[PDB]
Amino acid sequence: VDKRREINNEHPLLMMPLYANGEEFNQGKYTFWGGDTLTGKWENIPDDLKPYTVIQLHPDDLPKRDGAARDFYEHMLEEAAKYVNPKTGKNEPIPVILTVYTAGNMPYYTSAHWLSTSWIDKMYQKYPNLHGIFSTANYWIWANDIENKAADYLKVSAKNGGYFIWAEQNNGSAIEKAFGKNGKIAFQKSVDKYWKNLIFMFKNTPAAEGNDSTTESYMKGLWLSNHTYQWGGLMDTWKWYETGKWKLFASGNIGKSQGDRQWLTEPESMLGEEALGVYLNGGVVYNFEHPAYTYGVNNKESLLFSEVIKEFFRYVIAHPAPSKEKVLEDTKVFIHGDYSNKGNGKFFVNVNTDREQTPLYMTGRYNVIPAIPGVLKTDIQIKEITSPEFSSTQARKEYLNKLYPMNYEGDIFAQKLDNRWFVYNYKVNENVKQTGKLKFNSLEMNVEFEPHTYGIFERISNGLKVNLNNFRTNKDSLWSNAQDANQAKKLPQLTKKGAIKWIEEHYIKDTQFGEKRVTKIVLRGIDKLPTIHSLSGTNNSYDQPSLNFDQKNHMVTITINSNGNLEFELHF
Ligand SMILES: CC(=O)N[C@@H]1[C@@H](O[C@@H]2O[C@@H](C)[C@@H](O)[C@@H](O)[C@@H]2O)[C@H](O[C@@H]2O[C@H](CO)[C@H](O)[C@H](O[C@H]3O[C@H](CO)[C@H](O)[C@H](O)[C@H]3NC(C)=O)[C@H]2O[C@@H]2O[C@@H](C)[C@@H](O)[C@@H](O)[C@@H]2O)[C@@H](CO)O[C@H]1O
Repeated sequence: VDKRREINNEHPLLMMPLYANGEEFNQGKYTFWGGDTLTGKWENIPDDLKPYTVIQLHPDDLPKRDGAARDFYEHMLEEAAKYVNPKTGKNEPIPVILTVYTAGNMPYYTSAHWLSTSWIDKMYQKYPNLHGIFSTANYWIWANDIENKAADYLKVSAKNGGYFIWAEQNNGSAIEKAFGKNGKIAFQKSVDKYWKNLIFMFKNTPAAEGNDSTTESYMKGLWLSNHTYQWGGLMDTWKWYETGKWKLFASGNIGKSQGDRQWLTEPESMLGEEALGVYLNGGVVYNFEHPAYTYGVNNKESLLFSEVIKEFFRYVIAHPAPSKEKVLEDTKVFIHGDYSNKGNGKFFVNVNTDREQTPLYMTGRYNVIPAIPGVLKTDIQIKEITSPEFSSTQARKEYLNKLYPMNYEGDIFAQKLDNRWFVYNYKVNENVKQTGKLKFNSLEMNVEFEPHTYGIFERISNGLKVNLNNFRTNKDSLWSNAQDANQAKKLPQLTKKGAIKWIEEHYIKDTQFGEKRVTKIVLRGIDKLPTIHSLSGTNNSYDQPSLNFDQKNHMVTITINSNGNLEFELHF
């Protein structure tokens, strides 16, 4: 019964995936795609982050036959268990999560098919450093006994004080079915008993189907109604492939034709905009794909990891996400029903998202409206999804607008928590600047942001603390030689091996950094020229900010030219 680790707002969790190389396994070698090693990867994790990071082993393309995944996993669990801090000579077992269920555990899709619950129990009993087990990405192959197996995984985890972590997306009603929509109620009953050992996450890979907002809505509602211990999200740069995009801002769709160029192209900073929707809504668990771009290769951090993910995750440790109690206080509307019966992701389009195919929000006015599926009992206005208020886009806004007041101006995403305004430009692949006006009591702040830019503005006793991130390297080189979508589509494949090699040779080193680009901050109601203090950020990525003080108009324009992360205080 005693939990093997804490997972909550004060103890968030960053999953650190390591994918087995099946080809090398057949040759009797135990290696991961991308050249990370279990020991090397752990060692390279910053020490301040080690208490909040867990290695997630994934069986990837291990042989699809009995014994392959057990063999590889036992080998790795041994390595984790016997690790010695280099250093202090102490045996310090590396915490691990095993991926045990994926692709419906179909024998034609995954070696994970041949990991029995009996075997998992044995592993939990042998390895105290095994902290949880992971199911991921079954929406597209919703196997006959998936709910029965999920109940078994939750129970075996609870039996051992571990966590069952499930990353899933509401495609084909997956989240609704999980809890009993179609009559498979084993997991519903398991959760009644064992929800304290459950973590539920979204998995935003299938971006063409547009279920980001409804899945995240459920994740948050399930948490608030005690149907999961904590929640979070797996954010996946493959969304760029799923939606058929190519060169940044280029016109034309290439569909699903250049996978390995496409998962490299999502702007680095956009992952932080996605991760804000988790943080701002009380979520505390984070995971990413494709691992080579989002984390790195060869036991080294990629620039996406170092400049965006690591900074962001350090931020949510230093400033714990809002507690359940606080999210629950702030919630004005809680939806009960199946989004699959109301157009799915379309439910929120032109309410708080700008389109079907996006992982971002266009306003923070309602934050994320929480919901649970209609199969669950209840158990703040709790509203049936079939209410007249939800019948249309306009009904939704009118009803919501009475309970959630407008608290900023401008066509841009912004949400406030205590003394802090969180802002981002919500454009995905369109080069449009956005502006907003935010207030901290009597201090008025305007911002102008280009796409793929987020900021956190905190009112402090003597001024304003600013953290900015617009890190976005230039990916055009991947799309060289293609003057349009037709030509792009016909490029020679980068391939998986080729994309790992591109990261090694052109991203880890010889990086094509993006151009510096302008952010404006305008303060109004100001007496004196403010001064800048504690200025730091990504090495070689910013000019000294320029200020223009208009004394008569009690305003100052701050102009920033940068491409990276940045922080400073303004005193006034
Ligand atoms: C019909 C079909 O082939 N299935 C698609 C899924 O993935 C494939 O099938 C499973 C069984 C695996 O064999 C996987 O390797 C296949 O690609 C899709 O799931 C993810 O989809 C993206 C595309 O959006 C990728 O295929 C991704 O896998 C690739 O990247 C990961 C790292 O991010 C690994 O490097 C994989 O080896 C690589 N695959 C290939 C062929 O290069 C898929 O993610 C993987 O598989 C899923 C099921 C899950 O286990 C993840 O944790 C894992 O990373 C799905 C997308 O909606 O579409 C299916 O049609």
